[PDB]
Amino acid sequence: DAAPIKKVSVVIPVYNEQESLPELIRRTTTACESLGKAWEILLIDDGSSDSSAELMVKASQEADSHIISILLNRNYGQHAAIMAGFSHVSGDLIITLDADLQNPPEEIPRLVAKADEGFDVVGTVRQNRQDSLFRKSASKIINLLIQRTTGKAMGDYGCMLRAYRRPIIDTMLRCHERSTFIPILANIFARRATEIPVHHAESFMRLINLMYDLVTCLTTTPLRLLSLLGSVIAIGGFSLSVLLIVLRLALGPQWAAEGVFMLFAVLFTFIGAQFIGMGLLGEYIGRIYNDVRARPRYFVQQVIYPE
Amino acid sequence: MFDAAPIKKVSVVIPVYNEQESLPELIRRTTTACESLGKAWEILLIDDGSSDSSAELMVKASQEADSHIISILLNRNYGQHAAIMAGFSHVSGDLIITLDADLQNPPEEIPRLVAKADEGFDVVGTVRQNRQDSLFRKSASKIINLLIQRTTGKAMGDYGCMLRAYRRPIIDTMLRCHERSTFIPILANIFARRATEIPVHHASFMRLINLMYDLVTCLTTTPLRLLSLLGSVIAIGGFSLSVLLIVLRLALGPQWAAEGVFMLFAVLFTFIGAQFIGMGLLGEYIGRIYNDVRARPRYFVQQVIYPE
Amino acid sequence: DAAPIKKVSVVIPVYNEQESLPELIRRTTTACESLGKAWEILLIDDGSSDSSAELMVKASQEADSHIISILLNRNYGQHAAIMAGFSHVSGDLIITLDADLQNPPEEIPRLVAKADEGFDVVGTVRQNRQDSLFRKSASKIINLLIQRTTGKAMGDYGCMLRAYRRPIIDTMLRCHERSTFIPILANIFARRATEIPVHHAESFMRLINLMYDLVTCLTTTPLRLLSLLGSVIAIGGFSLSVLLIVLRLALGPQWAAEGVFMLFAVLFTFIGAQFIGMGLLGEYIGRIYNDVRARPRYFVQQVIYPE
Amino acid sequence: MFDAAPIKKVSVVIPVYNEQESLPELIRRTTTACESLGKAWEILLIDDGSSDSSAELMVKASQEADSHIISILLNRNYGQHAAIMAGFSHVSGDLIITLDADLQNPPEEIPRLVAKADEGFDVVGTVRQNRQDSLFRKSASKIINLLIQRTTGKAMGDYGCMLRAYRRPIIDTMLRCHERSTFIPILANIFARRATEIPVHHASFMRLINLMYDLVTCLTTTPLRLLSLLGSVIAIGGFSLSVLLIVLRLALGPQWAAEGVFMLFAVLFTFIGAQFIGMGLLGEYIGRIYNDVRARPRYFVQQVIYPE
Repeated sequence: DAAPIKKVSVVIPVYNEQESLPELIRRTTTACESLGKAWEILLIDDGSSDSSAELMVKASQEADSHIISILLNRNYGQHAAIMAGFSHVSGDLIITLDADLQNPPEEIPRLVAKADEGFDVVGTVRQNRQDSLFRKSASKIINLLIQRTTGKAMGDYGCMLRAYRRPIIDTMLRCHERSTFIPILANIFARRATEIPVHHAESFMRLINLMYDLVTCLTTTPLRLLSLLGSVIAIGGFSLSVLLIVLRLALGPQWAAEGVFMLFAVLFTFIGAQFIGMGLLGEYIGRIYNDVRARPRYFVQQVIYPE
Repeated sequence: MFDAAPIKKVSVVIPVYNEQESLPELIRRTTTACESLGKAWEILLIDDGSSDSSAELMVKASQEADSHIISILLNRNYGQHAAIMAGFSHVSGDLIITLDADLQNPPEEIPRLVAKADEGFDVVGTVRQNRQDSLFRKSASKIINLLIQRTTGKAMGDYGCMLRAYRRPIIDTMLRCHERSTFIPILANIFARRATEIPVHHASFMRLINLMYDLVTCLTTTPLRLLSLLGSVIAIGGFSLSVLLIVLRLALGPQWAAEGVFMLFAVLFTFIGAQFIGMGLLGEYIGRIYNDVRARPRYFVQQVIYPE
Repeated sequence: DAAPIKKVSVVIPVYNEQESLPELIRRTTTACESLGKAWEILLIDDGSSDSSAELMVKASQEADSHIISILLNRNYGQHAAIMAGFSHVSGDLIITLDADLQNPPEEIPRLVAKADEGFDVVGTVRQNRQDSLFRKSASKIINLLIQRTTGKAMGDYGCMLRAYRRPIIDTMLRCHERSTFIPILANIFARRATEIPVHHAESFMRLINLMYDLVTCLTTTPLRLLSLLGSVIAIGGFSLSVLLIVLRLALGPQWAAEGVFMLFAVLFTFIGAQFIGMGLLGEYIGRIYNDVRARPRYFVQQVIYPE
Repeated sequence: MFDAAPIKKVSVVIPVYNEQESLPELIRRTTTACESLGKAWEILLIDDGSSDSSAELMVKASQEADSHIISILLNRNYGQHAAIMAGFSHVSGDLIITLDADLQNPPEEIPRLVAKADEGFDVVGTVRQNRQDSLFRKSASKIINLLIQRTTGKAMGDYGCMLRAYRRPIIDTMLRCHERSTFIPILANIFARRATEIPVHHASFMRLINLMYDLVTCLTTTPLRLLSLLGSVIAIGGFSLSVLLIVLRLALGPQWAAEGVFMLFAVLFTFIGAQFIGMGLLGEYIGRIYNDVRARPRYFVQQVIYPE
């Protein structure tokens, strides 16, 4: 059971897209007109160096237009532009769309219908996605990680053609997390989420940076793993210490030498102590990071009090 | 302080996760025990996003005529702690009993807790007897008991079983704590005036390390303090020895093996001590931050008397 | 310029003082009556095991009495009892007093007069304090640390006979800091603070714990010192590494040996790297700790706009 | 984006701390420069808890007939940054100029900044020419310039002098940042659209380390990331070498010196790598916490156009 959707706000972050902006505006206008609802398109200029801002202003200033141009003084990123657009939306359902026509605007009605069934978040999965197998492995491993963390299974993450209900946008704006990935945050705050299949027209350090960013946004489990591996390495260090100095010194004084072995067996327990301390610091940092975000402890779905 | 309020209603909180195999037997036994109590009772079954037909059984049990069962369905799995907290958020009785859903703790022990809660105890835990296990696990349980005794003061031995009784003020105070992934019995013992235990008869190493890491955050906010002391002596000797071998002895003190090797030893130990002191300072500041962010309530006011 | 003081609330944390409550209540009642203002005494029972709670209740239930008894279900500490009392005060000026008659209640009027001059906080310094010289060393070093940190010079800290204005109490209750020492917090939030001299009737691990607690509450300077000393130790480690293996290897191969010197000069640079990393973590932790507390950046005392 | 607003009022912010020796000359020179500007002007003198008679001089200057001086007195010392922020909280002009109170930067350079701010620059910094110092200090200044160029993008060379010009929107955005003990020019460059510098002619190693530690928090939130990579290689080799010396070679591979010594060597670098990776993970989580707690504004909206 969900409130009926009366207005759709399309948020499009624009950055140096002067050659695609007219076609995007025309296609998005046609798609939104083919809805039978109040609609508006929020174009956000992320400090474009080209004539994108002039085209946005001309589109906004046209006769009987539904386009809102939000100009940022400089470049801030897709996330900051999308949140700036979220801060100015007025519709019941907010659709995030690519500005480079990778995701066709004609898929917009299909999302809206799916949002009418009572889904807070309606993601899209791109069919027949052709790319390197390494990115495919990354896609499946991040899918499994998000499924185990947030519960709601999310497939394609690079496609930001998504639908959110207004309460989800309001919660995300009022949330204590700032740099977190918006689809992940929506899945975290979603009551009911789903996905639909869509058809898409078209380094290595960046991939590792994205992996670290997503793992840190989702869970603190890696901190617990660090603590556990630190405990294990510390136990190994104490075992090597007792084995090397205490036993082999009693067995062979000359064999275990005078210089190198014994006091560095003593060194090995100090590295174990350092690992245990770092694990305790990690535990406390994880608790702090969980508490500051103040994500909901649970969502009750239905309570069935008897007669 | 002013004695204890009489117990009029008992709320049983049972977190359920994929327990369709034993759910009917659990419901029947818990209903029989609560009917034998002789007070108003209710059973809060919480579905923690079960994949099986547990939710359907809970709905059928709640919808049955003249039933005292409340079904709380969660959209997905959040864990036993989150399900128990969700159940706490919906209780209405004076005494709240947490019970296992896998029939490890027999529901027929419920009256014995309630009678103990009638003596004026805020928390009534259970300790399992005839528990056969490794002596190592028993030693671990005993040392955890001793640590919690030293920390919270209240006498509370066994934490393996979650069959426990809390008074409504303790539950209300715990609900005001927005800590995520805490340990419920420790939090109860923090705000409890008089806690006790009763004996019950029930039917790896990485786990112990995980439990120790979980409990250490709940018990104290600054373990690394001790490490700083352990660092300081390693620094002081690491300095006191170092100069003593050269600053006193240049040409008279090459000694039998090597003075340079023992300088490597001493300066390395001094660096180890400095590293320990740094970790202690980091821990101090992190503990302060954690205590401020946790925002746990500082006290529980029992009664305020205003003059006429 | 300050608002006039019309009501005085005395907050007295009580813990196992059943032999002191009658005399303390009588003397505090006489002192508060000798004021010509509305007064009230908040006695807080910190889970006393003796008959203290019964005496507090009898005092509160007497004819035309001004005593409020706040009973805590168990022991929580002097700080928690004082904050519980602060949560229930109603007067303009709040006076914290010892329950064991160490600070005579007859000093209460002298504080109130000093609070009438327009001071937010009026502390007391104990004269002719006879004790071990080591406590004197601790007293002066903590005085200098508090003076350099909070600006307002504060002497005796063990004497909690203090006066606070109601806005200071409200700010302390609404503050984000929880376990901080109350006189230090009052000096931090005070606009104008002062001290008056008073006459008082009468291990080692605890002292170092209190030193660590006060240093951590006041400043993050020790974190910067840790970073600086870590940088210095790291530079020393790199210097020792280059000196011991790189140079002495080329000078004497047999003299500098094979096992113990070379590889472990290589160890020394990793020790320095660990120190630098720990210092950088400390810098970020200090920034977090400063930002979460959200202490005021400045207090403007007077603005003198021209004609 | 839509060109730049005209400049109608200039506010000069001067943090004062025990500067009674040069305060009258500074006031006279700044008044002359601002009168020569040809716009509405005001001088905000901020007394940062001076122990000398600086406050009395500022009060006399503010109380003088037909004076454009605003005296803001602070009860105690809070630092130059807090005094400058307090001055920012009271400005009313379109362009805000921060100026040294010790006459290191001549006030006669004020018009040259304003004219540059008339070309449409949000931030107009100053770089000092004919600056004679150690080549080491010059290299430090240049590498800091390069790091800030790579981080914030805006071209901003010299940060030693605080003689700078900011547009009112930049000051307003900076006031919405509740960060404590940040670096003001870096924060301005973060929100600035077009920043520039002009040349001016002005009249230890622990310091450099302190400045680097101060700037590293403002520039990035996760330096330790790189250390984690440096750890990972030390781990992988620390593993790859270790087994290769024994798991391949038991009796054929004692080798010339010692296989056990090289085992201690290899497992030691394995532990060092693990420690680096742990410090990297701690840094990642601490950086996330710091970024969330800082709550810096994510963007500055320049104009919103609504359709008719």
